[PDB]
Amino acid sequence: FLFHAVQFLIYTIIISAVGSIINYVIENYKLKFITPGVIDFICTSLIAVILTIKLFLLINQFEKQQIKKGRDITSARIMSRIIKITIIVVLVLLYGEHFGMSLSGLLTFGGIGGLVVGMAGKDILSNFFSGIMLYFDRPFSIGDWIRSPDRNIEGTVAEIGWRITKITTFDNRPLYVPNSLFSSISVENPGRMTNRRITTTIGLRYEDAAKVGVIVEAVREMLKNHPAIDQRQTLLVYFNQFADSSLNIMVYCFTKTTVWAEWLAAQQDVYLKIIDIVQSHGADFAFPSQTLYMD
Amino acid sequence: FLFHAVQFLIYTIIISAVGSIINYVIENYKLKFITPGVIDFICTSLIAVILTIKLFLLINQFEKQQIKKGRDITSARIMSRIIKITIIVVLVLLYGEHFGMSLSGLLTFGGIGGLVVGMAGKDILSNFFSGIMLYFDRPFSIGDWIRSPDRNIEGTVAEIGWRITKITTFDNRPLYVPNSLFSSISVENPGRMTNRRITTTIGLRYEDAAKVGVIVEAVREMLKNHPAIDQRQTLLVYFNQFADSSLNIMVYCFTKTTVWAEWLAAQQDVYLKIIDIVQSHGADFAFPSQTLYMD
Amino acid sequence: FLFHAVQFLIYTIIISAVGSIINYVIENYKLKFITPGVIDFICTSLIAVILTIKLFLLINQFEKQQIKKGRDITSARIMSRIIKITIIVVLVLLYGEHFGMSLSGLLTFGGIGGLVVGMAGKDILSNFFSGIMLYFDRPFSIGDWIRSPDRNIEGTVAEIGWRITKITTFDNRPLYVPNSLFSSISVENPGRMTNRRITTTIGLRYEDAAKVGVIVEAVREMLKNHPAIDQRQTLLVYFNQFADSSLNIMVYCFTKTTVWAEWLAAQQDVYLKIIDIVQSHGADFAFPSQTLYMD
Amino acid sequence: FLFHAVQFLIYTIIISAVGSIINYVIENYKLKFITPGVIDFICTSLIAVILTIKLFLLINQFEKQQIKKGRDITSARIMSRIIKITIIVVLVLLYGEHFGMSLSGLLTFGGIGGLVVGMAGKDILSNFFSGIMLYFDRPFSIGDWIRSPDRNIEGTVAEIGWRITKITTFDNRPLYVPNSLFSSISVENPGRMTNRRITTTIGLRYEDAAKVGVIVEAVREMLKNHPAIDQRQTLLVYFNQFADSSLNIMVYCFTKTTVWAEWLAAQQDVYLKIIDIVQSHGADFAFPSQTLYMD
Amino acid sequence: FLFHAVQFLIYTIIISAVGSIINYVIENYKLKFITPGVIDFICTSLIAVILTIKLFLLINQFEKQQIKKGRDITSARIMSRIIKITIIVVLVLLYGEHFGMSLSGLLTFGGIGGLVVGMAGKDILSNFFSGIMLYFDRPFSIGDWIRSPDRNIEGTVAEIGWRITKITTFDNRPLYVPNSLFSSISVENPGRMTNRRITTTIGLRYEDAAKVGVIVEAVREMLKNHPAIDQRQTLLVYFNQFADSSLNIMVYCFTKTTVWAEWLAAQQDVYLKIIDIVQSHGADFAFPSQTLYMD
Amino acid sequence: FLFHAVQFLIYTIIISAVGSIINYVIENYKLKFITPGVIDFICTSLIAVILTIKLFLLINQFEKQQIKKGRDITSARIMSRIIKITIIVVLVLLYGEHFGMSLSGLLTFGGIGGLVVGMAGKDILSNFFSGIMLYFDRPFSIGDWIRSPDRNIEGTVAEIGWRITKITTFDNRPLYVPNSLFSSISVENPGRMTNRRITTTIGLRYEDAAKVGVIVEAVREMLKNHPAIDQRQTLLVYFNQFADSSLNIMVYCFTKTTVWAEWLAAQQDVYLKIIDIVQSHGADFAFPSQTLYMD
Repeated sequence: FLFHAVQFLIYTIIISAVGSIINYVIENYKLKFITPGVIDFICTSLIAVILTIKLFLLINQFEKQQIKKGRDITSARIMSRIIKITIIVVLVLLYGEHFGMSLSGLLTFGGIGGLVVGMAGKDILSNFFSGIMLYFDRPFSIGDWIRSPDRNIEGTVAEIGWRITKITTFDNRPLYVPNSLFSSISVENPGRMTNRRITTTIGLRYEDAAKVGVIVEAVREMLKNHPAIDQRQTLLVYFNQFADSSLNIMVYCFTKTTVWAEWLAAQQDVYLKIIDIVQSHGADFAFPSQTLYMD
Repeated sequence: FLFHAVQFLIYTIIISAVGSIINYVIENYKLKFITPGVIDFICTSLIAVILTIKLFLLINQFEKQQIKKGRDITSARIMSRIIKITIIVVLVLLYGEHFGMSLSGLLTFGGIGGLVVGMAGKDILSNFFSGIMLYFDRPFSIGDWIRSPDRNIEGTVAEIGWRITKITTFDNRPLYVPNSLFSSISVENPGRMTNRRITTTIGLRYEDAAKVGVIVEAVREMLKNHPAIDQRQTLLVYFNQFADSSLNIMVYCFTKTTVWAEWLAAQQDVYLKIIDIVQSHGADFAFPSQTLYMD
Repeated sequence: FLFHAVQFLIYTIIISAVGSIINYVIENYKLKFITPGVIDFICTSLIAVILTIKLFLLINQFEKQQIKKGRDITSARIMSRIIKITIIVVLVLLYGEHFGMSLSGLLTFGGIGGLVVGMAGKDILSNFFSGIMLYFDRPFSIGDWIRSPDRNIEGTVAEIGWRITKITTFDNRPLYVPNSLFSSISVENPGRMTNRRITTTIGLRYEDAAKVGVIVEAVREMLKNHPAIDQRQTLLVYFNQFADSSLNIMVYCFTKTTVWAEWLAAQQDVYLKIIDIVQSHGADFAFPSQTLYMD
Repeated sequence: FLFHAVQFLIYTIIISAVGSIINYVIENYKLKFITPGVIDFICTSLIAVILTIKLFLLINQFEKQQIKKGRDITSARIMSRIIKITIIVVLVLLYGEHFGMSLSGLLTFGGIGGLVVGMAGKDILSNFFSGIMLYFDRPFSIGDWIRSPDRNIEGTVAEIGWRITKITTFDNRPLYVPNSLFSSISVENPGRMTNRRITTTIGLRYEDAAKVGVIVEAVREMLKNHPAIDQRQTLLVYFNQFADSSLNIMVYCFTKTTVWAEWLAAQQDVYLKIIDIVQSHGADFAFPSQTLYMD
Repeated sequence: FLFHAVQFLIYTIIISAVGSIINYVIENYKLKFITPGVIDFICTSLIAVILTIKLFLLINQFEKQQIKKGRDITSARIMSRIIKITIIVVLVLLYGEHFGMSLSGLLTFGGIGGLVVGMAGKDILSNFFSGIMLYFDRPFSIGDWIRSPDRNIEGTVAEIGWRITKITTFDNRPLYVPNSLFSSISVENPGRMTNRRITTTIGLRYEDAAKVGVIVEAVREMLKNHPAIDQRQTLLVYFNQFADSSLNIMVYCFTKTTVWAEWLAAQQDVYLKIIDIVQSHGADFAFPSQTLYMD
Repeated sequence: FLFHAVQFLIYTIIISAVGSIINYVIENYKLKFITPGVIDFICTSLIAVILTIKLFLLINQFEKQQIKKGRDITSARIMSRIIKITIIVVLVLLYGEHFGMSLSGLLTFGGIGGLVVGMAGKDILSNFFSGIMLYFDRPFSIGDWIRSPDRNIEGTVAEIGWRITKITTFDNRPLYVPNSLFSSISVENPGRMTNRRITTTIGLRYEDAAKVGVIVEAVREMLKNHPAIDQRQTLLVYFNQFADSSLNIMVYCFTKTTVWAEWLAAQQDVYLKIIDIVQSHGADFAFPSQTLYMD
């Protein structure tokens, strides 16, 4: 805090004054060896006390219930024990040359301990870094409907957090996705689509081949006069498949709107018109067929 | 413990006094070389003895049966041997320059040994860190029904531990899930859902197409008058699929309640009404169909 | 052993006496340079000899046949050669500066050799650490029937070892599972279940819809009067599926007992009662159905 | 900026002058110890202040809204706190030998922290490096239709960014692909194709074998006279499969054009001609067949 | 060898004598600087020559054909070149500061070269370590039939080597399994089974339900009187499944023997008795069934 | 370039002359401390300027448009900024002992920065190294048709680059394969085949068994007289399978040619001859069969 910053500045000024006083004492009349070690140790202890006071104030800050009241008594005690152990270990590690006769040994111990700690914390660190990356550059926005072809994250984005992203699925169920997933998979955004697509297949019986041609023309004509079909996009109607029991004609077009209900209504209208056209020309749809040889 | 802390403080004061006495002896009349090494070794031995006493008290604390009585005699002996070997190795490593004439060699040995130990313990460390993370930020709570699309962890959360999470499945069988899984997979929380979804498909016979339209209207009308259907959510009834042997009409709506029994009752009532409506208009459902050509 | 510990203590006392004698000789009248190198080398050789004697005694301990008699002659010779080579390499690396005038090269070689050895031994180290963890915290116990949805480890736990767990499968075949698997997969414990679950589906013919409703009621009534059904658990009987050739009614309940035979008997009794109820109301079960159009 | 560069050059000149003045003071009449440390500390503080001013100017540059206005107030505060902590930690670590009595300990701490940070940031770093590689050497270009057999990235390339690539799918939906994927998967570019391929199978009835031969010839003749078929490419028409209920004849050719509509039209024309040829010779297509033995 | 060991001991004694002579020369009248470098270099060269002689003797030992005659001439030449290069590189790196004026550079080069070499040799090292593990603790023995649910290693163990295990499959084909696989997969040992299991399902037609009950009883009675059935193991006969076209009755029992032939004979006898019992009560087995609706 | 090399040689000569002059000044009458630092700094600055001039000439070489004109203005600016930043960072790190008062701190900073950079660049480095390996030893050649059983890389090799390999697929579509894939997957080369294989199965009706034998003989005779069948390769015709509705006879032979068209023609001729032989002996092919039991 600001008071903590002022205390740290005062401690730094006091440390500088102590160093200057030690230098002056050495220059004029040195006592003990140089007696700089005692002053340095006192300054380090004062800095550690100031840091501990600032940490306690942060713990006793407006958060308060975050560790004290929100968590269970035993759980809070365990968490406090862990954080105290960690902070005292850090304080021992960073400045211990006065009390370290080994110097290199505890240095190596701290180094390899931090190494294993980092290798273990890799996943949480990756989630945090991916959260920062999403903060800076993100492919979506709140309220956008997104999905991925690699995983199952379909839904509408509801909230973006520091660790996980909350998405409202299509059955009104919250889903929490780790942020790191957004750095290794392809993300698709149907919420920013420009048109909806109508694709279908018409299966005609094998003895209607002589009609197939004209039928296709008729269908195309309808797709060129429907007011709900975008004429500037792809529009293909062709016979392109010998199916097992039928001849298949593809239908591939786009609608002018992107909203769900009118898209479905246009699809239904197109399907009904297709049925009427097919039945009007004397052809008919094909059920699965078989040839049976009886004894 | 508090007594252990007091003993450690007394040992630190004694070490400081020994260092001051060594400095005074050097200043006045030095003996041997400086004779600081004997005092430092004695202080280190005293600190090690105090630490061993504290560790024994912790072992002989109220836990007692945790290592002594709970485990088997041979298993307890093996565990005690392992922990003794580890603690003596640590004590040798951290402070051994007095007895180390190699310095570099044993420090390198300790470093690479800690390296392999950390690489091996990676999984347990990850589980512990994920447990801490779940303690701080977790997507669920005790009593919530959760599931994931990546793994099989379906059930209701019963307990959250330091290493694993205990979940009661839907067949009354406990399931233990490692904590690390919660840092790499998507977690869905149906227990926080707002509505239940009713989705179904009506398959009508092919020669019923001329009626399909009006039937859809009727169905929609019913879904607009049912008192158990949420009118503020999605409500879609459209014909949108040419199936192999039928025309498919989708039904997609939501219920006002989230409880299991009333949701199932509403679904059954809706299905019965749909059957009545379909049969009332002269149409009928379609079985799988085939066309047979006999010789 | 205790004799080995006494020998080590005597060697440490002798080393301390040798160091004190070297210091006294230096103080009074130094010979050669300090002649501390010869004394230190002799002390190191004595310590190495004591360690080798202790290792030989451990090899020649009550185990004896573990390496000597149990293994084959050539295999035992190879194992002894390997362990001797490793022991001498360790003795070289831990204390060699009296012979090392290269120091840096040999320490680098030892470090990177231990590094590759650690990466190679990773798997065995992980198994041992997981065994220790299972010793401290384990989700199961001897005699418990366990299974996992990720791997195939179904069976009853028979023994827990330092490296692997032995499980008796349901066809009376032992199965050995590495311990590390228990630190990365979800473990389910059906042996601690509280109730057994009865779930089934009744498929009625399509023209039986007018009866379906009342039939459901009847079934529910039976499930409310069966003395072998737990009335405090979930009990659902509803029509909730339009199948391909039938209407599906779900049945979902729990039994009071957990033993296999009575659970199966109760399931059979419930199934027979369901059949009787269904046939009594004039309905019938539905075979797979089809509609055939002949030429 | 240019002003920042001029300030840095002035600071470097001032540091050189301070070093020269310290050397001259030492040569003529040294004060304190050498009093070079104060000048070096002042120069370092000035350099740090200049760097902080340049960073603030960059933050307050034309971007402005990038961190200040574009992001949320709490999010912007968190980001500013994070970047401030990081930059002050960097300034502490790069030059701290004046204030570091331990030197080695903080060196090890910074090294291990940077190590874990790098292992965490691996993914973002890989994406950035793959973006650079795509900038230099890339297999596609803007507007090209691409696809991969390993993942689902089918679509037309729309934009290439520093981190992700934006591709317009065939249903007018944007898709964002991480750049790293382009360094480990095979990328196919149909947008640079030279011809379109027509492949199909003709299934004739089993008692039509006596005709099969001549039919093949006829088909080949047609494929040698169609003006839309590339005669310089592969052209194969052969009977090469005993199917379950038919004899299969392969058709394999290429079209002269690459555009979608004319390719589909040519395929339809070829299929109609094939049907006419097959029916003209007295043969017929084969439905799935079966032999039934009645009781 | 023993002669090599004697030569090494003589070389060590000579090196100690050379060091003592150098110390005496320095004490009495030093020549050149100390002239210890020439003596140390000569001792190192002698040690290297002795090691090379021992290595050549090992190469020219009773193995002989292992490298010389067994391998091809070009292959043997390549192998000898590789081993000589490695030997000379080791001799350079282990002790080279007399000729190394860089010291740090060559040690860094050796360290990172060993690092890459170890990372590459990881797999072979893992196989060797798993071989040692199997030597000490192994779940099977020679002649045991083993299998795994994770991989395909089914067969009878024939030989255990330092690197791989040779297993005779059930079609008399040798199979070589790397040892490392035995440290990460579950190993099942059917060769140590105690009983063989008989499991089957009886499918009765739907209109035999009124008989099902008594039929089950009859079957159970037979299973309680068969002399080849273990009465102390599990024995379950119940109706527990509504199949698509039948009612399913489970049969689950164990045989007293474990050998293949009598187990198969008992299974056949039980099946024949089951058929006789089923046909005696008027019921019959059910073929797949269907309901056909003709136009 | 050659001019750059001459400039570098001149700079090296100037640096040697400066060192000699500094040594001579120290020997005769030293100024300042030794005043060798200024000369070394000037030489380093001159070397850096020469290197920068050479780099600018390489940028302004015949490539020119590679960075300047080919890329977009903003993209080129970003790339130039990145490369300049990297160059200045390298120049700072390689020689900074004059300006480094910390020496070790920025040393570890650069070390761990290079560590993360290498871990990120791993993939591109692997692709480059695999390209070099393919340059030296490669299993294919330009124009060869290759495929793999692990991935989908089927096609004919068209170009081999430093990073990716361009392969023309069988539908005239280019495909770019990363080079690293060629170091971990099996590569098959059908372009170097020696013969084409004809394999098929003849399914005869069940009541044709009395003929099967002689039929096989007939078929074999034909395969021994066909001029397009390689008689020196495998030639097997045997009845070896009880199919569901037929008896299966295998046919397995090789053709003398490897070209596509003649291989297909020979296969068609063999199939027609097989049909004629089968129908000549009174047997017939078998459709899928079934037995129906009517009520």
